[PDB]
Amino acid sequence: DFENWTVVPVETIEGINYYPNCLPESVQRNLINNVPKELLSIYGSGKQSHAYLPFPAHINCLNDYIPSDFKQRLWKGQDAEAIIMQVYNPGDGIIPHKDLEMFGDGVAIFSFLSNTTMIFTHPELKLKSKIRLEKGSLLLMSGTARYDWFHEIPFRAGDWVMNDGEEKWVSRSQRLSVTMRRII
Ligand SMILES: O=C(O)CCC(=O)C(=O)O
Ligand SMILES: [Fe+3]
Repeated sequence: DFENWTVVPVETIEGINYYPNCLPESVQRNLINNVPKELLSIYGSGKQSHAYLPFPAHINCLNDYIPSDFKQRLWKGQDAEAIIMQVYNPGDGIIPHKDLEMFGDGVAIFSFLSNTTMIFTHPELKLKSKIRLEKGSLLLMSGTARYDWFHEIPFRAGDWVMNDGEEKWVSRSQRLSVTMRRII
């Protein structure tokens, strides 16, 4: 598949900003301790959970780790209004998509528990790009990244990851994302 396509660096995609080790461990633990225990079930397919403001502190504090320059530029200096928490047990993913127009520009994703791989697709350009979303990271998607490209998480139970010159198949563990957006 995709023999007509090129894989380019994620840096070539305007409006993708990635911040490894954005959340202190203390913040990650406080959030995870405070999610309903049913949400983190290891069995079958990961569950999801919509939350609407006012958010409790263990969520709401995530607003503080979204860079101010992003919120000013796109969110009117304000904080997130809609939040979705999604669990991914090994083998879970999401098909390529662009986020719904009801949200307008600037999407923040916080990652918890374990690492995964997200793939960006531009069918008109015939390009792919990939980013490793690590535990504790923040991904901001806006502009070209958010309107021009699709994103997905492949449905599989590991990812090939290149590190220190070697490539290994890193098994997936349970992963939780928190996606923070505004309604336009
Ligand atoms: O959970 C993720 O990392 C991606 C979620 C997503 O793409 C979405 O909420 O539209
Ligand atoms: Fe999305």
